[PDB]
Amino acid sequence: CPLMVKVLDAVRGSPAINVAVHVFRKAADDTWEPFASGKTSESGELHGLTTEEEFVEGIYKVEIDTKSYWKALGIPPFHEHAPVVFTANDSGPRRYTIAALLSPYSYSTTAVVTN
Amino acid sequence: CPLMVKVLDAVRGSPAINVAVHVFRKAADDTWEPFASGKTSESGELHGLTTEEEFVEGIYKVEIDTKSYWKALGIPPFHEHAPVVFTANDSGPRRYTIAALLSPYSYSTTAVVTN
Amino acid sequence: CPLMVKVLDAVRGSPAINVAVHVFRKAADDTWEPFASGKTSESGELHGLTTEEEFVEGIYKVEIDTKSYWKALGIPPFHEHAPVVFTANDSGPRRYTIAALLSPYSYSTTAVVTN
Amino acid sequence: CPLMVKVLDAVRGSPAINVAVHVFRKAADDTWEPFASGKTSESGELHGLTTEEEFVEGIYKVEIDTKSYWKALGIPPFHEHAPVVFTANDSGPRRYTIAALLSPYSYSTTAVVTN
Ligand code: NA
Ligand code: NA
Ligand code: NA
Ligand code: NA
Repeated sequence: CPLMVKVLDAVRGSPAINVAVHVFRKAADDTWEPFASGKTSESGELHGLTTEEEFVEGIYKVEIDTKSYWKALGIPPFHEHAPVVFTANDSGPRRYTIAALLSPYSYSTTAVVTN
Repeated sequence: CPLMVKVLDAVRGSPAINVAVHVFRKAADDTWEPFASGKTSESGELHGLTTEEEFVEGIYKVEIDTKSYWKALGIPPFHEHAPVVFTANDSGPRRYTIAALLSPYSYSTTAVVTN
Repeated sequence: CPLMVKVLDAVRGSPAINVAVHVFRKAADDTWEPFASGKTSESGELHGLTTEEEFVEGIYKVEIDTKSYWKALGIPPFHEHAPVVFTANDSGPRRYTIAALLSPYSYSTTAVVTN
Repeated sequence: CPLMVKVLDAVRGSPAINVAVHVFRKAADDTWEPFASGKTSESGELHGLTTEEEFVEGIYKVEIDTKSYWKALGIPPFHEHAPVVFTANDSGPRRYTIAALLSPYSYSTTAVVTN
């Protein structure tokens, strides 16, 4: 599991469940190409997006579909989604967790990179 | 104005208006002594808490009364208040802005310190 | 001034000065079209991006160039930039402040929308 | 495990390891009484603070010793610590996670309350 996503809801104080997440990788023509996707579980986590073999160095975008999450709860949202864009760099063994904390008009994201 | 407080609401995307703020300073007997207090304005800001003369070196606690704010909006919040504790003026006077962003089950705070 | 951007630095406790910001608007062909850009001032603020006349309804992306900011401080950051994507002026004109707080491996963003 | 604490470091992009955490419970005389304490593990988590039997309804303060954490890394910090104050309410089965994300001049905290 070299790439995991964890999402929390700051309004309800809970994991953000059933949040769609789309991962893209920047192609040679400078466009974003679909790479992996899924929905967060009951724990707010999304595991199994990719494998060590497929997840090569490159520029990636992890897009968290925050607007659809808030709409499913009936809460007015501001953002369309929360894109998290970064370079994956092989610097010894690494696992990347993209964590996000969501509110209707605000969010935070952190990368947790461990060996 | 050596100490300012600014509060935003992450649910409504607005300044957090009429938020009570109590400032304490740690006394020689290690207890918290009342220092200054006030309420945020229509802009979510609280100016004029203290003066350069009164704001001496010390350990301060800026307590943002988040529970009363959320209850006045009819939303039950998780926290009792948001205390922000720091040492001030240790290397001479500085201007401190304590900013906070609120949600019912979460908050963030940052300090902007200028010379 | 219907669109303002404010950026703070969470490591130094200061405004994030000279941060490049690029604003795009989604065109009819679903591509991102350049709309406005600028750099934050000594206060960490970017004013005068657009006018009430030019800032029509649409989907906008406010891309904060966090990587160049951290690299100019000699700190390698995790993200390429911090894109903030939202629909604007859907229920008539509003004043939007996009605020962001930066750390090398994390950032937070909030929107303050006023009428 | 009815009360857990999880702490992340936004500068290094890692779990915040070996962070001291002190939990207090408000006594009848309105003072804070020590209740439980520990240090976050290699995963940034602190498990086993209390038991279902001891963790009754009441007002609690979870104080994260952020200044000692940053000092151990040699990074200049602003806050003395990050106190998180809340009422524990029995409203069916509940587990409380106090999560925090730390930067030298800023932090965020969220409560994740699950059944
Ligand atoms: Na994976
Ligand atoms: Na003042
Ligand atoms: Na403008
Ligand atoms: Na426990």
